Amino acid sequence: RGLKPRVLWQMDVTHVSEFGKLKYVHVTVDTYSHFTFATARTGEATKDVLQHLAQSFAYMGIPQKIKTDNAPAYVSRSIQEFLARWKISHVTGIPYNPQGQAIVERTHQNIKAQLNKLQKAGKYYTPHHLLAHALFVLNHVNMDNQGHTAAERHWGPISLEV
Repeated sequence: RGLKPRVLWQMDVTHVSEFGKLKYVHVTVDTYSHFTFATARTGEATKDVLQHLAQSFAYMGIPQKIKTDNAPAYVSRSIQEFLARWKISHVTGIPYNPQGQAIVERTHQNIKAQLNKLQKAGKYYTPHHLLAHALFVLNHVNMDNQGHTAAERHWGPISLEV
């Protein structure tokens, strides 16, 4: 499935207070597969967002469209120039539009629910390891009513992660 462009992604930053200086959890979710890539970062400025976006492409493929909030980090010249490199349409979308971010919002909640189980583990591991564990459960262990994981829905037989 990774041999074709993806359609729409939502991306947003949520805060995980328990991660301290790494509280800025950037989240990318594919709205078809619900496959999710998240990173714990030291900020949520344009530079941090672009790093996360680049890593998202490596991990998940390339969308035709990405929807974000219209915070300054997302509407900078740097952002527009960046997405154009992959010919990605940026939709900051419209206010009063919960359905333009509902999936990424549920995804934040799902991630935080997994992270809540890992507070004991947080004594011995960094946020990067905890987040990775949480994502592995969400992407590769949880199954939908048809018995498929988000990774199966996203990749089929073969992952093309770079």
